[PDB]
Amino acid sequence: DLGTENLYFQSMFTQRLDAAAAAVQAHFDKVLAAFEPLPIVEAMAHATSGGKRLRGFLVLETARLHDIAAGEAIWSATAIEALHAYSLVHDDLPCMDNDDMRRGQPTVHKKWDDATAVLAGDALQTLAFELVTHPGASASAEVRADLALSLARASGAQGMVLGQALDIAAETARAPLSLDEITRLQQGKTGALIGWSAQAGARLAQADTAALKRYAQALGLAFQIADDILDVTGDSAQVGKAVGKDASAGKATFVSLLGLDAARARAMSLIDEACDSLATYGAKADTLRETARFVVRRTH
Amino acid sequence: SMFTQRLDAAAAAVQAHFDKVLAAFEPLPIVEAMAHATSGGKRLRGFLVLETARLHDIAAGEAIWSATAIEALHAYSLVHDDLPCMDNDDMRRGQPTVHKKWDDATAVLAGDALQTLAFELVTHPGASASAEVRADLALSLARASGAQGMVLGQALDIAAETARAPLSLDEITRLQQGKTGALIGWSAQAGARLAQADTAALKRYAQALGLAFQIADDILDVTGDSAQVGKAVGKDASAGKATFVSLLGLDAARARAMSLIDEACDSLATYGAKADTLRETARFVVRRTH
Ligand SMILES: CC(C)=CCC/C(C)=C/CSP(=O)(O)OP(=O)(O)O
Ligand SMILES: CC(C)=CCC/C(C)=C/CSP(=O)(O)OP(=O)(O)O
Ligand SMILES: C=C(C)CCOP(=O)(O)OP(=O)(O)O
Ligand SMILES: C=C(C)CCOP(=O)(O)OP(=O)(O)O
Ligand SMILES: [Ca+2]
Ligand SMILES: [Ca+2]
Ligand SMILES: [Ca+2]
Ligand SMILES: [Ca+2]
Ligand SMILES: [Ca+2]
Ligand SMILES: [Ca+2]
Repeated sequence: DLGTENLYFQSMFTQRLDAAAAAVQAHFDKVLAAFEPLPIVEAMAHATSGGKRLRGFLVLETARLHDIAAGEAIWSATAIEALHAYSLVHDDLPCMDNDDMRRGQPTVHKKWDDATAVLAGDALQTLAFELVTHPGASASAEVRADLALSLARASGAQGMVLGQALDIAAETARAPLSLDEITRLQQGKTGALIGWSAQAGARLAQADTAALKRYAQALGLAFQIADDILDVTGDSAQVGKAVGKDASAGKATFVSLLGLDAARARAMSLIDEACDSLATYGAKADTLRETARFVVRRTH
Repeated sequence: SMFTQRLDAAAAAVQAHFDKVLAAFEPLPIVEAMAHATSGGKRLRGFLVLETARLHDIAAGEAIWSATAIEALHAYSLVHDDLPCMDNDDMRRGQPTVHKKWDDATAVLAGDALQTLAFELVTHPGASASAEVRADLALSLARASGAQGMVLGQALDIAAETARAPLSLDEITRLQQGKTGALIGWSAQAGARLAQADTAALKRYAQALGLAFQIADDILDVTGDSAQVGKAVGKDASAGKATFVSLLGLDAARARAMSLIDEACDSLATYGAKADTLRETARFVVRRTH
């Protein structure tokens, strides 16, 4: 029981999030069906099953906002979910965060072994780029090439991998970071893929990305604050991964620096910032407004 | 002489391109590890890109993006292959491996970011004025590199290590096709793809070249000198691997590699003498000491 009903999320948001999760899973199923039945591929399927699909949902809903067909947008939605999944397979490794459970199930290296986890994460990164450049993703090659270039910049040693590297350099020193420092780290480690996801609908429509980029800056920070709160107050049965971890690793997080009350308040302010950033879209962006409430109020 | 000069110049060009691109990233250990992992090498795959581009009258200043891309992808694959959980190698290209010099996390992440960089490099607008070309280069790269291509090969290779019986010739050949054939095939087809030209002849060339290359790599593991090859030798027997030498013997493996030179060369007939550097590359892949 995730306690979702108790939160009274808007009907359209709930229906659309449920449909997006089923659509992403169906697309992974179809794409992976073409691959050989070997442990690495089974591990790819394991690692991509489940999840909230926030990032894939952002792609689908920003595409909807820009009148892009769902049948095209699914490619980019699945792509970002593949990229995200790869990052978690590697993060969970013994040499990194060393976690035994993810999404309520054993992690890849636990169910198989470390080599299988390394390779499944490697192939999932590759699959993200296959999915965004597949001709089904857009009738425009310029759009596909730009989606892939942007994804590489979000994902690599200026984006997500940079954030990871900085995080590890902190874990190892058990170092005390300022609020600015953990914010710069967050921007790479988690902000970059959420930014790519929210900008995707505009990129697919060859439209201005500025409003969705601003939206995503707020949303991503709210999301990370919420994640840091769940580590402190959350229930491992609901969250599907171990909690209480950050303290033991000597991690400065938004909660360790600000305290819970002020972290919650900051996340609440960021809902407003995120919603304000959508003003130019008017009512058509209402699902994306409710997404900002979800990212803070979710139990998992 | 002209072949050797072209190869030397290509190696310098690829190193210069890595030096430019990587200097734009922050000066952190992960980026230092990316530079470490991409330095050196024969640059066979990059050279294939540059020379098949030349063949198809593509500008060298465009082709360098794809040449550096395939070298980044290849470099990533070696950083992960060398890991303790994989082949557990302490030396590569005469230098410590990334996990030895740094640590396993840094190796995992550097390899990750090098894969990502490969896709950044092919999709950068410099790679081609045609977005159709860039999207095609990226899509084909992903299909060559992932779990239908290079990673498939790696998965098959690891499964072989605890197979009940040694692999047959057909089985190690299918393994080779994924593990080393795929990236070599991408590299050779790159010039045709850059020109939106027919890839069939270069795909055939590369099927032969890649198999000859692996047979040669298997021969070097058996007869080669670690000081010359830059990595440990005798590894295959230690792991109990079926290889082309274990299945054929050295004499017959050498003769097969020579037969595949002829096949590679015949594949280029439609190009005439404009393809001579590619013919010399096939002879190189079998002659080479490292
Ligand atoms: C493996 C690479 C390059 C980057 C990892 C990016 C990433 C999303 C890290 C996880 S943030 P973290 O707070 O550690 O996430 P949970 O395990 O708590 O779900
Ligand atoms: C890490 C992944 C997915 C693939 C590795 C692909 C690759 C080129 C492996 C090396 S084949 P191998 O004969 O083992 O190469 P050497 O170490 O002998 O140079
Ligand atoms: C970036 C972070 C904090 C990793 C977990 O992300 P999610 O909380 O979105 O995980 P899933 O829904 O994909 O399981
Ligand atoms: C695919 C294999 C057999 C890995 C080594 O390839 P190379 O022998 O081309 O290595 P470098 O020149 O890049 O060092
Ligand atoms: Ca973690
Ligand atoms: Ca961590
Ligand atoms: Ca966390
Ligand atoms: Ca090896
Ligand atoms: Ca091996
Ligand atoms: Ca070898």
